[PDB]
Amino acid sequence: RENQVYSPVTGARLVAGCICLTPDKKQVLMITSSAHKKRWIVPKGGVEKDEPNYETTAQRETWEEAGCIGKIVANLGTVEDMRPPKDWNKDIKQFENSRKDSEVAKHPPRTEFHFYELEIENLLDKFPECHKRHRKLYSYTEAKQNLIDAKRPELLEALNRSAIIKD
Ligand SMILES: O=C(N[C@@H]1[C@@H](OP(=O)(O)O)[C@H](OP(=O)(O)O)[C@H](OP(=O)(O)O)[C@H](OP(=O)(O)O)[C@H]1OP(=O)(O)O)C(F)(F)P(=O)(O)O
Repeated sequence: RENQVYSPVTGARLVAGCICLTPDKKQVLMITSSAHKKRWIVPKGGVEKDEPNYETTAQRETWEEAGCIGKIVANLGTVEDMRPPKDWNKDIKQFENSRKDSEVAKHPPRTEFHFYELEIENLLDKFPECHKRHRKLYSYTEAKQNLIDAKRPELLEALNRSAIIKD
């Protein structure tokens, strides 16, 4: 349902999510993608027209997707989905090359993400996507591998800005 919010500049879809950390900050909560059952990502979703701030969207999506309750302790700023469009696959032009580097052909981001760090206060056995997804705690190293395996570097950037212990 086209009830979603878009950047008036880049036309990118506005999304908010949470890097949910344990009190000791050794672990982060990850959910499984709905589409790709074996891919581990973090809670996030489209801002809706009613929502007065990114924090609202973020805490709602952390409930709906992960049955997680906690307090936002930090704004992790923005990261972007810079994945090229679908039609890119079989186009005549695909890359733009410099004398000292190579890059993908210029395009607007799919998604603009506003991330917060949440400290987990409770996890509930029942939530709206109870049976549609799985959820579990992971150390930094496992989370990092999960997000590379999911092909979501931008979610790893958001994770890297968090106070999660990397040691
Ligand atoms: O399908 C896409 N993105 C969808 C998200 O998939 P992932 O972010 O997991 O890759 C999905 O997230 P989950 O269902 O796995 O949780 C949810 O994105 P969102 O939760 O960040 O909004 C959904 O949105 P909805 O289906 O509307 O909930 C998004 O696709 P669209 O938002 O429909 O474009 C894509 F970007 F077009 P693609 O390149 O992955 O094909």
